[PDB]
Amino acid sequence: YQLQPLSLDSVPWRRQPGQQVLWIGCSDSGCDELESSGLPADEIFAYRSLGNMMVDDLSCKATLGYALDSLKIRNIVICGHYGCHIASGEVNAGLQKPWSSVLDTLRSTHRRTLDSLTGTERDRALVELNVLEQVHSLRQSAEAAEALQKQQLNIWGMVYDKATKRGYQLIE
Amino acid sequence: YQLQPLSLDSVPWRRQPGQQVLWIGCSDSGCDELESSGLPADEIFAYRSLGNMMVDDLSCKATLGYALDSLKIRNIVICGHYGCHIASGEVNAGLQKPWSSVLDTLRSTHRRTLDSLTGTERDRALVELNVLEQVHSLRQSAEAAEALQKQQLNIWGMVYDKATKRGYQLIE
Ligand SMILES: [Zn+2]
Ligand SMILES: [Zn+2]
Repeated sequence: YQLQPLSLDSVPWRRQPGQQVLWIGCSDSGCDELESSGLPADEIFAYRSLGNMMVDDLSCKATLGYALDSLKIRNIVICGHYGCHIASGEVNAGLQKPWSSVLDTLRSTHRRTLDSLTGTERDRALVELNVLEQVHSLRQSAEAAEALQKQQLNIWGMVYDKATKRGYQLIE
Repeated sequence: YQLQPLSLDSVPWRRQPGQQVLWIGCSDSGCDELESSGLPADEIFAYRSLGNMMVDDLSCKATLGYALDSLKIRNIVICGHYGCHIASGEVNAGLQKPWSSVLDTLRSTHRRTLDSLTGTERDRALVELNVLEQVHSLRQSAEAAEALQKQQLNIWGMVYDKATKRGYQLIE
């Protein structure tokens, strides 16, 4: 995959004004990330969760369903953020399954990549890898797969950098 | 309950700086509400969900658990917002259980209060009643109940008014 800086006036999830976007962000990020969204507040329907993840739970299924069925949303953005405390390091005792399982799988699946980086760069790669895995897994849901096959849904990944105050799209 | 305007310089969930607060807000609200929180961004750990509800699922349990166990959070705020589409009299077909069941139960449990009220007033009451019920329910979570018994947790309710850019605490 590659990282492309967003231009706020041409974002892939706002090819036209006045539509709502489901924005999946992290609980230890904050409102600064939406300043990099290219979206006005009235176009943001935000689900803010542990590690900007969607897992196999009632909350994630009902939120996606409301967005697709009630709001007729055609764009989802999964926004990770550098410096995340959840998508970081090797372990966190207070983080339950399946959130902890998803991170453990990224750490094992990408052990070669992660081992070639040190500390801070390693956490940054985990944030990017989590965004890519969340986007891929959300496309593989029965409800998203049907919508994608009709060309009525796009799912996008980006990472917000609080140091540059910029978002970066994951192209891959 | 009664409604009390917030004083930004003396909020119940910030009797001291530099602690994190778990902020439970609604997906169809937005970042404007945190301008009325009395909290700087660095002190906000935000779960943003359908109807600012916590339902009995893995996401509620894990989010609360992480906040109590990993972040050692001593304050929770449930923030409703006037104009909410979810906590309203409009019953949308695409809202799943148990969110739809919580609202059904509010409408029946508070039928006396609600039945004397026209649309706009009824919807503002339903926003306030949802916040109160969410605060009451969350104190009966086993993890919250243990912390309250040690005087190591407070759960607070408020409602944000986008029109006036003001918050109101629910005083029980
Ligand atoms: Zn995070
Ligand atoms: Zn709402």
